[PDB]
Amino acid sequence: TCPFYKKIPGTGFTVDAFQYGVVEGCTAYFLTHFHSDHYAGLSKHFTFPVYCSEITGNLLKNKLHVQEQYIHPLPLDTECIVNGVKVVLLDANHCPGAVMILFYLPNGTVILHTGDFRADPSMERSLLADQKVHMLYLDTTYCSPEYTFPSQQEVIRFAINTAFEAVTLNPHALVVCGTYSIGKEKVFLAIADVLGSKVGMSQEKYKTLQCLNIPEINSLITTDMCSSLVHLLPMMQINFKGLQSHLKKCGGKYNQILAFRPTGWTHSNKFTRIADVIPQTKGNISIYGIPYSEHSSYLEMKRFVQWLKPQKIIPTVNVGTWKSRSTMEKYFREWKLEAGY
Ligand code: NI
Repeated sequence: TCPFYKKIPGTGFTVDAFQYGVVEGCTAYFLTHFHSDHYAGLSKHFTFPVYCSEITGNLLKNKLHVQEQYIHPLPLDTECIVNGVKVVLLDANHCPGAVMILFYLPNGTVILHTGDFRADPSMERSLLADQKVHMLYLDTTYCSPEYTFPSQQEVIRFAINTAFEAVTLNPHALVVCGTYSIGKEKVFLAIADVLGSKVGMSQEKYKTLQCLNIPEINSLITTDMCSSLVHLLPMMQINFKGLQSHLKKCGGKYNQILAFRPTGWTHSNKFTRIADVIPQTKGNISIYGIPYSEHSSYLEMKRFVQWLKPQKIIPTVNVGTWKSRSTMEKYFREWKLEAGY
């Protein structure tokens, strides 16, 4: 059964609710982004209207085989009427094709559903600026002050400089980057660009990337692993055993691996600056964990909410325990008392 925080009151709409069977009273199913916890349940046999971004719709059609007649892509930053209700999709600064959804209810209530997002001050000048929001359905993944991490630009600077130094010292070094979903493509594209290489990967991953409307992508990626010195592998293979094994396969072309694991937050964030990050090493293999996040830090979240001044907050993440829920509700009240709304 579909939980309440996936339903939009006063509509026939649900958000990211594909794993509950036919939801009683739902006339349109919205999908915020192509991540498995959110799309769980979609397939070629789905026969209800799905509303999403263009990029999400490419992935539904080519990866899950959903039939074209049930895919309804909407442009961003554009007022659209869906089953008699005005909606707008906004960029969520999450993975490719990820959106927030603004719903303008027939009774005058305005609801923002963030999906998964990384709040940014640029959002304070979107179509959000133009009216009041009553209810906020909020990605609370990192809603606690211990969760700090650097900007995406500082992390990519660290990665490019690390990779370029290593391969200039040793032209026979291979760089490997882990992946298990869409998102974080800047990691591997930036390093390949500094090295003058395409990124090599499996056919299944090349197919996924070809659905993303990234400019000039044919110039940056390839399935010919032999011609590439940046390889993508599944995140589970980024360990000493899996990397030793991969290095065998390259036929003595390479004699060293430098590998990156873009994680979210890890507790090494509480003590160490990005400048100070060191790898784990074993022999001719080094593994860097880099804190590249596509979710808001605690401070980015707080700034967005204090700017928006919603009348009510509904968390969408960490809702399964009473301790989490009580912690989140305490921070929400702090933020409201500090800002005065
Ligand atoms: Ni996500």
